[PDB]
Parts: sequence; C-alpha cells; structure tokens
Amino acid sequence: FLPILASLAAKFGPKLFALVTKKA
Repeated sequence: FLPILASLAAKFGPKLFALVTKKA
C-alpha cells in the first residue's frame, strides 16, 4: 500500500509507527 511513503512514516516516525500503525 502506497509507494515508500507509508514505510517512511513508519521509519522517520517511530512515533508514527507506534501511534498510527500501532506497532509499539
């Protein structure tokens, strides 16, 4: 889903992957 942008949100946001994608 998406090009790299979704994974960039994940990587540059450890805040974002923990919050948005709930991986924390």
